[PDB]
Amino acid sequence: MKVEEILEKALELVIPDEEEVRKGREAEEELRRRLDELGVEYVFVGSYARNTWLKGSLEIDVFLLFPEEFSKEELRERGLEIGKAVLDSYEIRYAEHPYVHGVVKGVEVDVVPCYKLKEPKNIKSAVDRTPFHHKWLEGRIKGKENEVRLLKGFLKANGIYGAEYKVRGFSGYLCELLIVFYGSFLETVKNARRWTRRTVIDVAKGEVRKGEEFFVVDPVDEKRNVAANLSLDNLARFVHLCREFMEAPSLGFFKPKHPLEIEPERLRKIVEERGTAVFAVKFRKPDIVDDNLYPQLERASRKIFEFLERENFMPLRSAFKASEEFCYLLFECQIKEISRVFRRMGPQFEDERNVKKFLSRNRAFRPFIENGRWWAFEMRKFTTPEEGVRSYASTHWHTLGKNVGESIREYFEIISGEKLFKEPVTAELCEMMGVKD
RNA sequence: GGCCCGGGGCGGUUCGAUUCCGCCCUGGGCCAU
Ligand SMILES: Nc1ccn([C@@H]2O[C@H](COP(=O)(O)OP(=O)(O)OP(=O)(O)O)[C@@H](O)[C@H]2O)c(=O)n1
Ligand SMILES: [Mg+2]
Repeated sequence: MKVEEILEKALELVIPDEEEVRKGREAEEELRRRLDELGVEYVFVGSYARNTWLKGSLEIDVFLLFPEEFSKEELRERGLEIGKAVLDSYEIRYAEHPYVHGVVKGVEVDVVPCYKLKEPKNIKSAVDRTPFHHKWLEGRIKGKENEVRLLKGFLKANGIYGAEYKVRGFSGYLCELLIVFYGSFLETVKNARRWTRRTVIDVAKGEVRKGEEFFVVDPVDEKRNVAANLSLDNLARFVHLCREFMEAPSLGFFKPKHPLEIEPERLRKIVEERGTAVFAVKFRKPDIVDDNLYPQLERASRKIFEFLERENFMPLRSAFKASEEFCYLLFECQIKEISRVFRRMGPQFEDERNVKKFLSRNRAFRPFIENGRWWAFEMRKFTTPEEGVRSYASTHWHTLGKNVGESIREYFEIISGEKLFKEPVTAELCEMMGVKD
């Protein structure tokens, strides 16, 4: 019931059990055998190699080290070739250079092509750094293996564990470095409560300092920011979880919260109680990977939100959801409808030249003077958020993401109310409005 | 692909645009393992 006791029970959630590790063992077993009966230089890395993987999150990563001279094409060609034979069920996967993911003796496995180097420099792509990481980190993270796990599980249970764009949280490598720096999961949590958006952590120098933005400098590359893809909001969300956990320890922070299934009528009653305008932009999901998709769903979500605010609808927040089939850009505005007339500022009264010009534009209402300057009554081309967004999406599709923008351009519709609550957006909507339960 | 910094063109809107909404070529960097 107290801090340490809680952590104890918590280990039984992050650390694996024999069966799973054994399975990981025999897995790594064949994988080498096959890899050897080909004879290709390979390095085992990642959480598996270092015994820092999360219970029920087994995944063996293997980096194929090629010479400096080789062609990146050789890297992927020769890389994929290898992945093929060595893997039970391969699958081409994409991101940096491409790579292959499959299964062996029952476990997930990654095979990534990268250039084997001497000295962190000569460094080409992010993968060429991985190998150094495992090196620097292997002689240090021992014995604390579980402090790392407790951390991941923590971040995980609370939705901020990934480093990819669909998370923008903490990479697994970031975690390890922290455990090395603070020495324990408890120590990190305690200290993170004082972290700021301007905190710099230099593990290589055992130092912490003030910088421009949150920065955890890489042991292996003083210039990289291990935590570079960690959104500020998530950073903050963590800092807070830490204060909270400390004030009241709980096993709960180590258990994923359940999706909270709410019935469409309760949602409808909430939206009505809010008297707000809640609607969604739906369009066929592009067929690109998540690291390409999400950043675009973000941009589009943002660009529309902005149109909404300069257009005076008063958006409150925005959200977005992606299913196998389509996408959804959610918005909730304070203005359901707005007047058609609005005022547009004009020149100062003494400026004759411009006054003339301003008054020559014939409009339906005849302008007036207020505090030494002219103003005119203009009419809006639309009066509801949905109305205006249909106009914007339809004519500004190109700026919502190379891919997202093109899907919308070929089709999109605006869903609202009775029909909206049916779409698979309930959870995102509840979340977006802070609905609680 | 997204993001940050810089050029060269244009369009729309506006009394007035380098200054808003956008589009084209283009230089630099960062992220995602
Ligand atoms: N944003 C990232 C992602 C990955 N890596 C490198 O890739 C390794 C992580 O690979 P991944 O399989 O994505 O995660 P793991 O570290 O193995 O941990 P977990 O599998 O539990 O996610 C890190 O150790 C690091 O060398 C990195 O440096 N930065
Ligand atoms: Mg892994």
